Amino acid sequence: GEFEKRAKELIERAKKLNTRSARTAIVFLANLIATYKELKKEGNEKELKLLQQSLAHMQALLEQEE
Amino acid sequence: GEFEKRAKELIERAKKLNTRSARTAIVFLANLIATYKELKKEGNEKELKLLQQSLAHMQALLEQEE
Ligand code: NA
Repeated sequence: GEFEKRAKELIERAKKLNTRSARTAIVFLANLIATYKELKKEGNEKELKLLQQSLAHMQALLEQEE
Repeated sequence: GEFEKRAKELIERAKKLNTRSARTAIVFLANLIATYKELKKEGNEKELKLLQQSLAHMQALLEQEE
């Protein structure tokens, strides 16, 4: 999975805070996975990098939270 | 609006990318507005700050694209 696996690890990790904000991050990260799978089929590497960056920003918001 | 108008500023710039990844940022930006308005009515202010931070990461992710 690579991108998906780190996002799902963030989905799990965030799922244990059970708040409103976090249920907004979970929905978003789920959408990043779905968008990532399509952009990989499309071969759009600039946007794949863009989403990888978004994944590393969400990790630094949900690392400080927990 | 404080949070909302800047989120709308990020929505505006994301729409001028006309990319698949930007429609995920816009969708997510609308969800942040709705979630922000919600807990703002509760006075749950620790989470409003967290959403403010997520908006400022979104602001620094969309800045490379243009
Ligand atoms: Na979203």
